[PDB]
Amino acid sequence: PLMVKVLDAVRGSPAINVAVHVFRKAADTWEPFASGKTSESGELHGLTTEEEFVEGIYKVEIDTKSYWKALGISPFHEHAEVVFTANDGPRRYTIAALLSPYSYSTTAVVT
Amino acid sequence: CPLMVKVLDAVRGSPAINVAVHVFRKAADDTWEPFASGKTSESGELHGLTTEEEFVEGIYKVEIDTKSYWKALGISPFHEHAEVVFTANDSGPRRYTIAALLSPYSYSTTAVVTN
Amino acid sequence: PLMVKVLDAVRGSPAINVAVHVFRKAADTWEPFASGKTSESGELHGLTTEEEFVEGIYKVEIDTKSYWKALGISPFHEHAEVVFTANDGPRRYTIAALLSPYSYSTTAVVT
Amino acid sequence: CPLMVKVLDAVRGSPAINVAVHVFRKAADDTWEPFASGKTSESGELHGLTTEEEFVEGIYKVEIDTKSYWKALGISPFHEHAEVVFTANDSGPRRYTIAALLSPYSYSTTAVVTN
Ligand SMILES: NS(=O)(=O)c1cc(Cl)cc(Cl)c1
Repeated sequence: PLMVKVLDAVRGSPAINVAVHVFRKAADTWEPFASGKTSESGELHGLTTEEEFVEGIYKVEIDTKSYWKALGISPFHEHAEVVFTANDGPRRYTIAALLSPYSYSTTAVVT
Repeated sequence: CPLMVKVLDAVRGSPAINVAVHVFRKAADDTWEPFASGKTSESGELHGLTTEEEFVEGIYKVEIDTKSYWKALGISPFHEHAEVVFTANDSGPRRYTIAALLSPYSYSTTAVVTN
Repeated sequence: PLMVKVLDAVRGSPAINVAVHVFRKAADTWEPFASGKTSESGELHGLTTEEEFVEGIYKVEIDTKSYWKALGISPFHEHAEVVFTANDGPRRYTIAALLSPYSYSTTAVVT
Repeated sequence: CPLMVKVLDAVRGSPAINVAVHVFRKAADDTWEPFASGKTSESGELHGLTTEEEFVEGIYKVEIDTKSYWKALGISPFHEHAEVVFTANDSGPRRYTIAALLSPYSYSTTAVVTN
């Protein structure tokens, strides 16, 4: 139900081994929910299941700064954060992020 | 200024007017402290948020209230807000323009950093 | 060897049934090379084969204006045109385009 | 203004200076006629391309020479150029800002259209 895809606009490639953390807003604060690293294809699958991914407000933090640091390029952002309300009925969500050192774009494909 | 925010609407091809913007700075105890806030003008710009003296080195968060913007135009957007988080003035004072381009299910943000 | 993917930033969906034309620069002008329409997944595959897709300068024209017109939204651009030199050795190219009425982004994933 | 072009570099977070820009207008016989050209200033802006009288209704093409820009910085970029093609002044005179954000394998272009 939730997929994250990250691309690198400097090299024209998937952004591989980018750490991604997902959080859910608690009744009070952000509670950790899921995490992983992007694959060779810049994709992270399997973050959650249909049963666990209930309506709520979620945050996806993509660790863009470590990615750029590993390539030797000075970035602007600490990370890219995408915050969205889910399921306002169940859908598949692809959160896609296109990364440059001083700029990022994020889009949601909801199907 | 040292810090300007510019917001554009990619559906209308126009500046995004009356968009709330909240700026926070990370404290010594790792909390986010309110730093400044404002709303974008008829030109999509928000000037005047801070001064060179108050805008010290730190990690800053700029949160643009894109959801209220879309909802007032009748759109239910995907994102709650657009948030940009960055280290400022680490190599000395700079001037920063934070630009965001908004669509209902996408946004882009760019920084222009000058001397 | 060449894939085109198109997304709709207004609806957060694949951009379906978008006409795509591909051209190669001739020794003189743009010569038509391939075309098709994006699928339900916003993808267009099968434009060309490894043997036909030689080094050269190619143009991909995506008919964004008809897409927006079909949805009842007034667009700015006539089309989105991506022009690139290929194979400067053989690679798989994904040309991705994210569409809004007054803005588009295009990226190349070369693998 | 009636026509301005702005170009930013997403690798450096800075305006894209000395970028060649060529503007064409589609003729009655369906050819592209040269209309105006210029290069971006130290602020990434190109002003002065045309006047209200000469900028009639038509289909215009703005071609930004992004490849020469990247190559002068030592980068072999994906795109030959960024080209924006649009109908202008169909509902009366407007002012157009064509903004492009450049990376080596990506670019975005946006239009701000005002009265
Ligand atoms: N960031 S993007 O719109 O260019 C994009 C989105 C998806 Cl889901 C796939 C690809 Cl290959 C590219």
